[PDB]
Amino acid sequence: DDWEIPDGQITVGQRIGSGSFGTVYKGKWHGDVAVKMLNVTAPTPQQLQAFKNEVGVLRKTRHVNILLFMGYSTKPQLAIVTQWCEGSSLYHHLHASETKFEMKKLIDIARQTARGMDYLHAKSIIHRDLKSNNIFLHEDNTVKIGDFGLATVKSRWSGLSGSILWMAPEVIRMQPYSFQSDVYAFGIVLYELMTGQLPYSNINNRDQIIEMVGRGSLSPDLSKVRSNCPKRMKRLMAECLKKKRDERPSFPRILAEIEELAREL
Amino acid sequence: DWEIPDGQITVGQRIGSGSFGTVYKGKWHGDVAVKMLNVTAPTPQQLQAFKNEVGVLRKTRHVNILLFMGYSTKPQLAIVTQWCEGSSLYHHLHASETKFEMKKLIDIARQTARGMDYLHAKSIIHRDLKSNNIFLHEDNTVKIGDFGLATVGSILWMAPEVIRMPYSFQSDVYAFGIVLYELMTGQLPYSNINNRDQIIEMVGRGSLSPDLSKVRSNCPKRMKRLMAECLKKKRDERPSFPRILAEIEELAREL
Ligand SMILES: Cc1ccc(NC(=O)c2ccnc(C(F)(F)F)c2)cc1-c1cc(OCCO)nc(N2CCOCC2)c1
Ligand SMILES: Cc1ccc(NC(=O)c2ccnc(C(F)(F)F)c2)cc1-c1cc(OCCO)nc(N2CCOCC2)c1
Repeated sequence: DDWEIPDGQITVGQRIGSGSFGTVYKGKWHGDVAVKMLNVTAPTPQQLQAFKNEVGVLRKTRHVNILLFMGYSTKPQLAIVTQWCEGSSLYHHLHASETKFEMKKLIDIARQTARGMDYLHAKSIIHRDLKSNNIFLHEDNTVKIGDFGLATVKSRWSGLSGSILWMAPEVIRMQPYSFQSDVYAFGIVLYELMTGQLPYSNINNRDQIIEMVGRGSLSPDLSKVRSNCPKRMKRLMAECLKKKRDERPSFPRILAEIEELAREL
Repeated sequence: DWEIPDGQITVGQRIGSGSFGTVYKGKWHGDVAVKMLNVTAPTPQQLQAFKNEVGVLRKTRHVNILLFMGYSTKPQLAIVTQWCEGSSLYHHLHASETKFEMKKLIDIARQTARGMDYLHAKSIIHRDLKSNNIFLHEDNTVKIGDFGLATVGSILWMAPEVIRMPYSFQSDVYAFGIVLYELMTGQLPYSNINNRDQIIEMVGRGSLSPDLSKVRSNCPKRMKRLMAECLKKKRDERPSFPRILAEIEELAREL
């Protein structure tokens, strides 16, 4: 129950990515690990509470498709240790490296993602930021879901531009995060896999997306799916992207639908 | 708080049975491996052995240890872990005649050293480290666990003090040396000993030791040295897993 890692055991190695609130390094601790530490030693209360929360939901997860939480360190800096994964994100595969997956591989990635998301909702955990950049393809094969954003955490008076494409219309309106908003973002991930594209490719700017999607005048073009896309996947995709929250399926039914389709090959 | 309520796990195909428990393939947010007691009314030894098993598994979070996922208390005492595809290192090395590259053999030893170095840091003695409990998940990554089912077969990895009858971190290191022997020679130790009663007796008296010369010709010189150190007859002459892992990781980066 004590996943604290004493000072001096982790060798902080090469630096791999940083933003505001923390920097992530590759590390050595009984093998290869990924370490995320706060840049400072005197953390603000909001920074400290985000540390408690992140650990609090990570120590609640034990699943092959969730990034393996391994421990935390509080001295000299607040740090979080996870397993090290080789490869790149689904987003990098689909939209940067032009990686061509066979349809059998695309459905399998969707199935593993559905397993991890079905697990998170069973543990009463809303992901809040499910996008193809936070679906890691461990060794280009197994899915590891996490929150790889080094995003700036809320202050005492804050009330995204790389997550607008996966935001449900009610999240955009902000009048918000639920199991159904996670389901919507999953449908956009389904869209990426089945179409090979990001939604709203014919929309020049992001401000038009925010207002138009939030007002119901914009929806992803479902007609862009590849021809070898399974017919029952086109429907489940549209079911996840329904405008109203209480009409999109829950992940149990989502996973079962996809597990069936996989057995049909 | 890892309890899984009754009725959520779908028990599928049976994978193996013993005198007291059986393990099945299952469906619970994906594929899971479930091991259950055959009976419903468990004895104090069964209830407490169940607690101990869960108690040492819920302290493990490492890529090279079998991922503990949960347990259930109704109607049967069950323990749920991830499902791994493939077969054990023992099956690869001695039944399927799988030819691993020398680079891949050093990799398997390195991952195994990572899993054992992690277990010892958590103050956990394995007591049964053998090539049959080293699962090669998807023919690549190592998963160390206890895949043995008791039926009312681990002599080759027993230190002379364990055979004498005992278990410590150092005896776990010895079994690692025998696992190292398997990888570097492709054979089990004492291939030329007809019966096991002779192995138990001669190894316990120090008159029998693994033939280290049967190592493959391309075995790294420093792997020979580290193998013989892990198999040292005196307990306090065997290295600890921190120094073992560091040696293998250097060797692997040296290629
Ligand atoms: C280090 C770290 C600690 C905690 C967390 N926190 C979560 O994952 C999280 C937060 C909230 N909720 C959830 C939920 F899943 F439970 F919802 C999960 C992430 C990292 C981390 C960051 C990052 O940034 C670099 C991106 O390349 N790269 C990586 N690696 C790069 C590739 O090889 C290895 C992994 C690891
Ligand atoms: C089901 C189960 C529950 C608990 C446990 N508990 C430990 O492993 C354990 C306990 C204490 N300490 C450690 C340490 F490693 F951390 F020390 C590990 C094991 C199983 C289990 C049994 C087994 O029987 C083998 C059938 O061939 N096959 C598998 N599957 C083989 C095929 O694919 C997936 C895995 C899983």
